[PDB]
Amino acid sequence: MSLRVILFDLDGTLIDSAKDIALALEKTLKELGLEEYYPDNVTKYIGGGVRALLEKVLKDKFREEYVEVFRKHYLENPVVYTKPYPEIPYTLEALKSKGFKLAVVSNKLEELSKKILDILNLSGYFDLIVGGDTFGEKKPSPTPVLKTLEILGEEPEKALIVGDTDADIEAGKRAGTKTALALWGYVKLNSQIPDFTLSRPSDLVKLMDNHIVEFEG
Repeated sequence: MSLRVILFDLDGTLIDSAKDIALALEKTLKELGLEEYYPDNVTKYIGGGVRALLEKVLKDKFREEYVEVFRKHYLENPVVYTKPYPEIPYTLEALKSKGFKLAVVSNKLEELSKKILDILNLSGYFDLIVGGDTFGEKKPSPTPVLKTLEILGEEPEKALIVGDTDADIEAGKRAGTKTALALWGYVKLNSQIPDFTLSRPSDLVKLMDNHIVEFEG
């Protein structure tokens, strides 16, 4: 299978950010006096963006302006506990040296995505970092995948989308790309069937070693 470009979700795929999301949520509920809403398992709410997170956490108490509040607090501490998943740096290095173009596409705010990857020193691996706002937060799926690919000059059929959520896989399928599930992330059950299922990041590199995936000059 011949490919040229690999696009990664961020939270729960490249980075283990749940503790820093929890820290921002905490500061958010304190600001807003909504402490009793802090949930028992925050990682259950990670994946769909800050908006989806606050909507499931606050239910009837949700207000659109709270998104800005959360983001403000997350920006005051983008990296405290957050780290790349084990084998992430290794895996990016391997892919890039085989010649793949790499990009990040996620729901996280672009500014925050770039700040986090700078602090973790991963920015270098990526040809393009794309966040929920980059092409407009209101755009329907899979526009961000498509537009990222158009920027990179590459076709969908030559791209692989890696993410831990069924929504990542579903966007790959709408765009007509190949898809891979990242099982090391936050999602405990999945109903999408991707081309590939990865239990650890270095598994990407094994598929390359077996010529199961090859880089297309």
